Amino acid sequence: GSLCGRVFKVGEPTYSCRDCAVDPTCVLCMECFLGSIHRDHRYRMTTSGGGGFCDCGDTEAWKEGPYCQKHE
Ligand SMILES: [Zn+2]
Ligand SMILES: [Zn+2]
Ligand SMILES: [Zn+2]
Repeated sequence: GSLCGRVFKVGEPTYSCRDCAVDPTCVLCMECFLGSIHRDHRYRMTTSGGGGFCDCGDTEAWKEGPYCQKHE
């Protein structure tokens, strides 16, 4: 219920839950991933080359658990 929305900087890890992502571009930042249900799911970590943004709290990006503990 609050906004992460943050942009990724070069080198930062991004996390896409394989079980819950609507498509492979759906990603959580490290803080949101580790505070979400998806930390216990199958996931893809991809290092950012810069750009994009965290999808925490976008119900269109996730089949379940769209919000991490901080942003719910
Ligand atoms: Zn985030
Ligand atoms: Zn979050
Ligand atoms: Zn998941």
